[PDB]
Amino acid sequence: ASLVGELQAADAEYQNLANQEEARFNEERAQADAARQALAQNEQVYNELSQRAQRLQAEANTRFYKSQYQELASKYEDALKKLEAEMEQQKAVISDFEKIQALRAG
Repeated sequence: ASLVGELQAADAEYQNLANQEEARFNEERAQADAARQALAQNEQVYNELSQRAQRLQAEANTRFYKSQYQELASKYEDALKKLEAEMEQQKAVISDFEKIQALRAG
């Protein structure tokens, strides 16, 4: 027979939970925005490196240093794959956030 206490307890919790949930949302958004920018950088770098890599592998055959060309071309090919994977994670952080933002509303 102390119903008045339990309610003020539930309110305390409710005030906090509401603040923590909102803080988390903002953090998750902060991260998605960062990813949006980071992705734009990799978007451009991937371009030249991808451009460079096709060039190397194109000249390579008639270069005096064919081997060194084919070797460096291969080194870019691997770095390109690694970057391509990193970009996929970024796109995922962004999208995943948008989906959550979307459904957390309508």
